[PDB]
Amino acid sequence: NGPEIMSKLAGESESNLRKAFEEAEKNAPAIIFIDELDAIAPKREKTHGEVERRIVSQLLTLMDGLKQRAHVIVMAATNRPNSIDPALRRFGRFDREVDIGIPDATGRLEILQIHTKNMKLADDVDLEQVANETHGHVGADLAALCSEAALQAIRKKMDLIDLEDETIDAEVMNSLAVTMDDFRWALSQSNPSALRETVVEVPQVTWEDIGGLEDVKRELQELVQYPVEHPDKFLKFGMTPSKGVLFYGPPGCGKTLLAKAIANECQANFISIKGPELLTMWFGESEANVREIFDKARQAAPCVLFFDELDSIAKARGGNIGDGGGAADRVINQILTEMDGMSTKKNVFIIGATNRPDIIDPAILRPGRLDQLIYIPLPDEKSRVAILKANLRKSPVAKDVDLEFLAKMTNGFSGADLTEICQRACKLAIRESIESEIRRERERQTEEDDPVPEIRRDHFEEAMRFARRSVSDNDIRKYEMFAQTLQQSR
Amino acid sequence: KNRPNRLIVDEAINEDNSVVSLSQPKMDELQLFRGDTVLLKGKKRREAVCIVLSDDACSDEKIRMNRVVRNNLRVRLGDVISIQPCPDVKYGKRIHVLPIDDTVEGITGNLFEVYLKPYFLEAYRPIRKGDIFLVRGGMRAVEFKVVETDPSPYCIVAPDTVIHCEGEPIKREDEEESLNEVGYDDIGGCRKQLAQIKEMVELPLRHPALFKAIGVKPPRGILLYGPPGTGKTLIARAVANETGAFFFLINGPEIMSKLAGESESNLRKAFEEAEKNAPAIIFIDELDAIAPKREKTHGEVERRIVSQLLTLMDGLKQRAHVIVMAATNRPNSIDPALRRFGRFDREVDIGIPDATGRLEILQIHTKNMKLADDVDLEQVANETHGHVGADLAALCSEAALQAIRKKMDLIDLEDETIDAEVMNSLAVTMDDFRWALSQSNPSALRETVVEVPQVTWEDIGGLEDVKRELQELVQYPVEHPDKFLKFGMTPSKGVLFYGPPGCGKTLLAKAIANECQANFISIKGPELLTMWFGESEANVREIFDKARQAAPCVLFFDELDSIAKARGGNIGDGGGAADRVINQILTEMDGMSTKKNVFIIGATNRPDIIDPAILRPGRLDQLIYIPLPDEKSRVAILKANLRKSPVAKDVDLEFLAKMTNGFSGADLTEICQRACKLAIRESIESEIRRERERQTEEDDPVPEIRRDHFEEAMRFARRSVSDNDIRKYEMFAQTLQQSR
Ligand SMILES: Nc1ncnc2c1ncn2[C@@H]1O[C@H](COP(=O)(O)OP(=O)(O)O)[C@@H](O)[C@H]1O
Ligand SMILES: Nc1ncnc2c1ncn2[C@@H]1O[C@H](COP(=O)(O)OP(=O)(O)O)[C@@H](O)[C@H]1O
Ligand SMILES: Nc1ncnc2c1ncn2[C@@H]1O[C@H](COP(=O)(O)OP(=O)(O)O)[C@@H](O)[C@H]1O
Repeated sequence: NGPEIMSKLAGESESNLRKAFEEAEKNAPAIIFIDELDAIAPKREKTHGEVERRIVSQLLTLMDGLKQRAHVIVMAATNRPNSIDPALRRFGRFDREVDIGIPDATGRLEILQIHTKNMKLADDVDLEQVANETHGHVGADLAALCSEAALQAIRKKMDLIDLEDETIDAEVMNSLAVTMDDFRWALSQSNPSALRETVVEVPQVTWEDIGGLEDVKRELQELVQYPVEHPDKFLKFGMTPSKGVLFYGPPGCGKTLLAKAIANECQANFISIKGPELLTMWFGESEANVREIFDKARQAAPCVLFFDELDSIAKARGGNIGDGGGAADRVINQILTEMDGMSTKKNVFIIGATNRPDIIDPAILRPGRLDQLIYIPLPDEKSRVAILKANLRKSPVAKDVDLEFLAKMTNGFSGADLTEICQRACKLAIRESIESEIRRERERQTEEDDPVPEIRRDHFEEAMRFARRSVSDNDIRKYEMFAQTLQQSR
Repeated sequence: KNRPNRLIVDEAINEDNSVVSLSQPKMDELQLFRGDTVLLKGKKRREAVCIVLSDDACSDEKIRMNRVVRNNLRVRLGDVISIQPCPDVKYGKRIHVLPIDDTVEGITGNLFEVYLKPYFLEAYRPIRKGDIFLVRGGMRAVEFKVVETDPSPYCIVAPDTVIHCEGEPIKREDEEESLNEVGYDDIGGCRKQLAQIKEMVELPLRHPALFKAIGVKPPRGILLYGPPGTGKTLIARAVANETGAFFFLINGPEIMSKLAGESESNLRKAFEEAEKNAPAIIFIDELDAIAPKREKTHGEVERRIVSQLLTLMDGLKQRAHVIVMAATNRPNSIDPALRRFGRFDREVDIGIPDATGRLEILQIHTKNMKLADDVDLEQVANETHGHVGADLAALCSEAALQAIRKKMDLIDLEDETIDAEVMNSLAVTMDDFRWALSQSNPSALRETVVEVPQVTWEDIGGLEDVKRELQELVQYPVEHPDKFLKFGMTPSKGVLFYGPPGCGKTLLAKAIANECQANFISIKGPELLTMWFGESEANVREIFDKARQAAPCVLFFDELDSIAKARGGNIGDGGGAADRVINQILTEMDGMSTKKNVFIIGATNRPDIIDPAILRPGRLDQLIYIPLPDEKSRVAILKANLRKSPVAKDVDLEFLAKMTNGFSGADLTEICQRACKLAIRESIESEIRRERERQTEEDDPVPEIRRDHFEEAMRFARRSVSDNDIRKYEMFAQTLQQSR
């Protein structure tokens, strides 16, 4: 381990580093595990002392004295790959790199089952709730969560009931169940999640959730799945695959939803890069770390990179006019340079998105880059009904709700606004239920409990008064004006 | 004989060293009345005699007793005792008490007539042989042990029984501790922080054997941080003394002042010594001096010291009987290799006390000062905004030293040195505190304040629909989230108050933070402009981190459009939407824990120039328009602002409301304050006239603001808001669901 080597004197740290390798080579086959590698061998300029460089060189020459032996394997642990001396990450020394990374809902459920394996939980505790409510926790936090939950479940009772008794009884200790509220307490407070990192996983929205756009389904399925399934046809006909799409359209019609769905069906990871992230990299003026993202993509292949709000840099730089009025910027140039010079077949599929398709610089849709432009249209009646029922599919709804009349009534509304209508109708329903809870709580003396958990037509027909058209007519018109600049009428 | 006589000790609210407080169900169950002498048997065949009184905030197994009787019974807080009622003697014969040599040093004169004389007057208190009690006075606390009790073993106060006690200081027995040490009672403020530390170290330190019968890892790294001078070492000493664990103290400079090998040896010796005497606490204070940031280690020996501390902290996962607490100043000032799981995983923020906490600290330090009656500690506690515990300690010491330097030293002319009874006859004045608090005490605070505010719903005038909307948006979810789960709706975690300047946005947010009984972190407009101008927008994340260290909170990002309004407003710097700090606010808001009860509230005076990416769903999006107040609300505004000032009957608030229209509440408060200014000026003219009497009881300066002041200062009323302001506000309203 790193600190233990750096806590000794110079010659003695050299001797321990030598002794470890020779001892482990004596007892072949062996594994040597050096953890906290970035403490023992940091970056070159970060070695302010002299003894540090001698320790790094000693580790280097021992690692190069191991090409003779085939019975020793050396595994090391770091925090990020660009945090150690680049002389170590070369062929013959440290050539395989494995990224452990963050678990997901299934993985978090796995870890919680590991740590509560002998805890004697009650029946009401639902680990799925916890696993869905621990977004941003890694294994050590879940271990701390389980230990803290047990300690809460031993501090509030059955210690201050041990009054007649002096110490813990075995059978008493076994009779310790935990509640869902105990987990709600431990998970609510005192556990700061240790994650501000980008998440890479298989998403959970599927094709049944997006409403409509079935031609776009049979196009995305083609563009993503057709090549990677069976590339023999592409070889017989000699066509390179397209490694990009550019969704352009009005704001809030399901671009993110569509990309997450096509990442779901393909059963590949999904690295999302928001708009604020691009603005952060432009404002701090450190556009270098963009390459890191792509590197991360190649460490988690296959992926669907989703460069959402790709025009945000342009729209923040005066939009049409401002700063001379050129085309390219820092981060978009770096995206071009990283996209062009990447491995032509890894199943890494870059997907853009934009709300203003004209202000994006024309050098991005030249062939060999993301070029297969797809216009996401404003949803219509047969798709509006699907949108509405898919969003209501998680909420109770009665029979008198006329989704046909709802569709016919609302036109030129984006799906985001319809979801706003649904959620605000549910908000009014929630408010009505809390008024019913206060009335039936304020009983005459203070089993007719049912708060009517069914959202009646009144809520929808009242919250429909708060429906607002987020999209004008000239929006659709300039979108058609961009459409005619494509193969439709030109 | 087990059931009625077992309860657990806890903290006290009363200050008398003889009263024990029990809840009402137990005292009617136990068949006990007020005043009854009762007896407590504890550990190690020890006894305690006590008068009992009634209290409210307890359960049916909790007993509240002060530290003196708690140490008299040889038990500690959180343990169990046995409680039996006895019959009363209702007299005494000849008691005898002795002083302790450890407490009495440099006391001249006799201790009897000055201390024991006023103590047993009209307060019937029972005592037992062999106890230890404490008396406060003359800026000291003196211990007294009862040696001989003539009529019974336990005898109540009885003024016929004089005290014959003229003896030498008796040697304090070496197994028992003094009561001038530190305990939970000797820490003012920090109720929540003591709650967290007391629940964190109850089981490993009180019940060590329990953690040999289960595989469960208790937390072993605790990191205390807060401003310097907030008494962090004091908390550790307290917790050590109250759990009875061994306390070792390492400090930063002392380790860095030795040679290399010897600093390594002391750091090793401390851990092995404290591990020998389990259960123990190791307290390393000034952690940021012994283990700073990586790039800030210019030497080589520093890195060896940090690595030695690291490998000792990782050699402690085997042992469960050692806890390591450290103290720093801010969490991002130490090596990030320490703030990881297994080494320093729990972090506690002490922080600044508030008015109640400052009152607590001032009561702690003036506990034996013999103040006069006119001094009002509430005035001081309201007038010490920006002081932490060390400054209040310096304030009390400086006030006492002022109250001993201007008189009764230069009256000691015939006398040579200080007399005991003379020293006891030292009262302090409110003016003395005004002097000490006015000058020579630079407050050591430029930090953001986090606390529960003090304005309430009765102060804002009008806007009752906005009350029943904010109550919904803030309180509805956190009260009972079951309904939201049945209907599957995510809570809204934001509001955006938009409206004219000075109609009570800050007041409204502070009120909704008050009723919810949550902290309130305010982020002004100048702060955003500072972070944009210095171009260090990174530390915005720190603010949010602070929010999650003080949860629940109400972040109030006041003047959210100030960055835009300083960047040319409508036109300037190309003319985009987003800026640095607002982007950083989006990135920190989106990627935060979706349920912590951290509620972000914006505010703005120009709702159109704010960039449209902030009110997209999943962020602050529930826009609320704060309207210009009307008649029924103007009267409420006016009476609420006048509610702290004397006002007569002839003031026509109805005519005042009808007369002033299109005026924002800020301007009406300006009218009120300027009317009071004219009233003050008139009163000073009356004071000069009646001071310039004919020879130089008709004193009354007429402390009643007549109608003349209001009707004259009403000539200086100015409309801060035009008509086109209200019109473009309605133009923003029609861009919402009203008419679109
Ligand atoms: N076809 C659709 N099916 C289901 N939900 C949709 C659909 N279109 C939009 N939504 C709603 O819109 C939101 C996604 O908006 P999105 O398209 O990501 O915005 P943007 O275009 O700014 O990226 C989701 O909350 C979702 O509820
Ligand atoms: N909450 C508090 N209650 C009582 N005293 C306090 C409190 N906060 C600070 N003080 C006082 O301020 C001082 C804090 O300084 P510090 O350096 O922590 O003390 P120490 O001398 O123990 O290292 C102590 O003298 C303590 O009496
Ligand atoms: N409804 C109200 N009730 C009581 N006081 C108010 C009210 N509205 C405004 N005030 C006065 O206005 C001031 C607060 O102004 P504020 O709304 O914070 O300004 P801004 O809108 O620039 O943030 C306070 O001094 C308060 O006296």
